[PDB]
Amino acid sequence: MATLKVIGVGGGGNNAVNRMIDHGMNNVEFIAINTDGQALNLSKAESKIQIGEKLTRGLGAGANPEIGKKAAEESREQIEDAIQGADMVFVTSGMGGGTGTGAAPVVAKIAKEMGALTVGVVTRPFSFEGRKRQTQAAAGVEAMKAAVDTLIVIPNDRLLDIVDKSTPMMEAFKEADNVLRQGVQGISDLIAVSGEVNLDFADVKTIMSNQGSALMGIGVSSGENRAVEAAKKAISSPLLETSIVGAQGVLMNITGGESLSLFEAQEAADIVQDAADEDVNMIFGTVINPELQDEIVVTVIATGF
Ligand SMILES: Nc1nc2c(ncn2[C@@H]2O[C@H](COP(=O)(O)OP(=O)(O)O)[C@@H](O)[C@H]2O)c(=O)[nH]1
Ligand code: BEF
Ligand SMILES: [K+]
Ligand SMILES: [Mn+2]
Repeated sequence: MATLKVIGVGGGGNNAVNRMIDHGMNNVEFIAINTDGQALNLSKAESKIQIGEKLTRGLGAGANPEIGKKAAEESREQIEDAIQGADMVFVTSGMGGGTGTGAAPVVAKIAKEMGALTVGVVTRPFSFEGRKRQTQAAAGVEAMKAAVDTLIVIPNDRLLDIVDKSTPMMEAFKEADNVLRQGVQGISDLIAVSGEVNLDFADVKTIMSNQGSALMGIGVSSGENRAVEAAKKAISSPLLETSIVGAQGVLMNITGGESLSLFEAQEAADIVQDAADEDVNMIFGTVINPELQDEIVVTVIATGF
């Protein structure tokens, strides 16, 4: 089977990896990468890589992205060996600081040059962190786009749209982690289960390779109108920079029980074509899971904007 690895780069990246291991997630290998040895010693990841020990002496990059870049380059062979064998690599990082901003594009490039399908999932900083953080982050975002196959960007300011005045900050951060966690889970399930209309990792590659911005979403629903509601959920995250409008390629999977109807499959497909507003390259699949009764799940991967 294809092997999927998730790499957290810098403090936010390593936080996401820890929170996803906590949630449980298997068939996925985790790798934590950082300059900061204090933070890295707390990582729950099976594979830990301290970069730039010489440059930083176990500290972080002190918000200098050039030091994160030089720290990754210096540790290229330890990064290659941790990646080796991966068919797909998800590189997650908070843009704007020193280590994620500088090192995450180098990790991505190493992954892509070793043959993995390479997906970045990165955050931009909150506005309240100031203009410079934001400018450094935008330079990181540009570097990541040049190095990955597909990029998903999560503006942290979007978390302010889904909290109330009391929502704990750690709960907000878990919501942003879901973008990555559901993407990865979605792909993992699409590879593992055999569908009636079967999708596989060759279809993932066709839709995601060398294709810029991406959306990855899962939607689940029941009852009346379940296929439309699940498909609208899959494509409508309030956390994303890139909405599905304009998508040129789509991978879409519908999973349901024995009651799944042809009519409802068509309805869900049309939701995604309409929101696309394009002459799309759609690869459609279907799985019948008899353990499902009233539930239907729609998975969507959209690219090509
Ligand atoms: N959503 C989220 N954003 C984070 C988290 N950790 C840090 N950030 C954000 O990520 C940016 C970089 O901070 P950090 O990863 O700690 O810097 P680094 O260790 O030098 O790479 C910050 O400016 C914050 O916007 C987190 O756990 N979740
Ligand atoms: F904390 Be990051 F390395 F600047
Ligand atoms: K499959
Ligand atoms: Mn740090």
